[PDB]
Amino acid sequence: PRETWGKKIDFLLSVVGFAVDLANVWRFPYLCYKNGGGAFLIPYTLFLIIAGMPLFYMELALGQYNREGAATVWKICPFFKGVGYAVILIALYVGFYYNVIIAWSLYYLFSSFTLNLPWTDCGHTWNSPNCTDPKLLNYKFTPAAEFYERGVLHLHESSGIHDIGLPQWQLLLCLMVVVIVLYFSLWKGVKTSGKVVWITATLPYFVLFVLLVHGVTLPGASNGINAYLHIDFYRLKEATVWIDAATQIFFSLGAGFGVLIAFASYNKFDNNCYRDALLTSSINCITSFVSGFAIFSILGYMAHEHKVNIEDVATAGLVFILYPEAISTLSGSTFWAVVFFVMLLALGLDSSMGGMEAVITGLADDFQVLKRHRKLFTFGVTFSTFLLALFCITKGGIYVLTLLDTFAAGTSILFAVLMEAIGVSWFYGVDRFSNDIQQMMGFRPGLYWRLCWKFVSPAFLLFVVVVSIINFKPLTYDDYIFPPWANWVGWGIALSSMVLVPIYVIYKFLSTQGSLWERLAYGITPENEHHLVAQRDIRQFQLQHWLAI
Ligand SMILES: CNCC[C@@H](Oc1ccccc1C)c1ccccc1
Ligand SMILES: [Cl-]
Repeated sequence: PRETWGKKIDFLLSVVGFAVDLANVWRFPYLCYKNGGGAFLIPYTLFLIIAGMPLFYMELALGQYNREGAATVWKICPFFKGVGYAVILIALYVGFYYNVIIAWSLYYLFSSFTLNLPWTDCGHTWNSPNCTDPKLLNYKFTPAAEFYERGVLHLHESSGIHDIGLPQWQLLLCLMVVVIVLYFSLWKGVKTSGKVVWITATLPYFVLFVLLVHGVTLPGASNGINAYLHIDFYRLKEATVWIDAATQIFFSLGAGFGVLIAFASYNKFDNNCYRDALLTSSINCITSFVSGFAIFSILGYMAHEHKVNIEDVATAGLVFILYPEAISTLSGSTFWAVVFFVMLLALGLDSSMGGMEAVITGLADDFQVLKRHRKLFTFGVTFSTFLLALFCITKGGIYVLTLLDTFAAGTSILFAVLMEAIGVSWFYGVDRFSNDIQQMMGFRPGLYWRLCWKFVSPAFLLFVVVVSIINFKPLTYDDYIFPPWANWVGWGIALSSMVLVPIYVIYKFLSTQGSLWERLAYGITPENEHHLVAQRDIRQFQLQHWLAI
């Protein structure tokens, strides 16, 4: 039997916590400003209701209806079972560096427990004479940038991706602690991992409100707020704004990676999935908008304090460089540093728990031995993640982290989600999915949702896929250029998950017995309906099914 959530509130908190993560607080705030201002909101909202909510709701419906993980849920059409393996591997890839992004915040929180913060000004061992303090004197030479790039990452010792050095004894301890906490928050199941979400998905909102209350009443935050909401429709007539909105919507709503299906597998049949999807999606967008409102309030204050136009202060390490230098100037710097970094720790842990849960359930459902000895399989997966993340904490840790960030979660998963949409709308049948959703609650999906899932979501996602490959810029870090074998390895990593779909397609084709027609029918019909193959009642071969909306 499935563990099953103990409360709809716990399930909603888990899903909303997985949705809102560091991206929602670090990307959208300045993505709304990279454009002309305001012209990004319209595409953001439009793409939300057109593809981000429909695809999110479709993913949630599959898990609840079929009660399976990320790979086993493709029993409805085994040809695409490779999609589950691809998404599982991509989740395992992303975790490697997401844990390090959490470890940095842990280190910052530990370093924040002093009356005098270590990033106030120069004079420490890790600060070069070339430093320049704005208060001590009338652009990586600022005290905060120097702290981040020498006292945390120790980049000065590194020289490139080919020269990574050895792991740092401090980040080693930090990553060990965070990984141990993650393992102890998942070693039992949803009975335990659902309890810790009550705090990890609620602390960020309390911290955000506390920070907004102060930020609104600041000497120069009004300028930042008006700049954040500067209405301007001239930029809407471009293509970069639409591409940015599409990619941001896809990569926050969370649809795909294989964590929404995992969570929805633990729900009951009489749960209102159509309402839960709308709740989660609306909360995500509202949190992003308020997060931008809060984020630019402090950038405006810093701009006013420095007496420089906001374009100058406008800017992975943005939250590790901008704010640490901003909080120091405020009253109660020690009071606010701890809170701000605890918020980042909550965001990161809350996302990582969901990712690891998705991988764990996806593999356990496939393998009953692991489903039984989960207490050992979780340790195995966590230790593999720790060993592979050991590389992303060396002296040149940021280089490898950037490579993984731009190659793992990219076209590799963008194609997987397109495969899931295709295999759900065309092969399985949008009418069949609507019938299943009706069997779940009682009211069929609206014609608008039906028209979305079949034509709009696949076209949208294919558009993003084709855009994110032709416009692939060469891999660079600020000013350092990567060697050719670095890009070769990045492409290999990205393609390792892409190749998993066709390889399994051919594997199933060869394994299945019979003639070509029999093999094709068996590979598309669900296991329970396989008996119809002998009777020759395959709906995929009828034009009516293909032309059914
Ligand atoms: C909600 N934002 C997405 C969360 C997060 O999902 C994770 C994180 C770690 C391991 C596994 C997964 C699926 C993610 C982060 C950055 C790029 C893509 C996904
Ligand atoms: Cl977003």
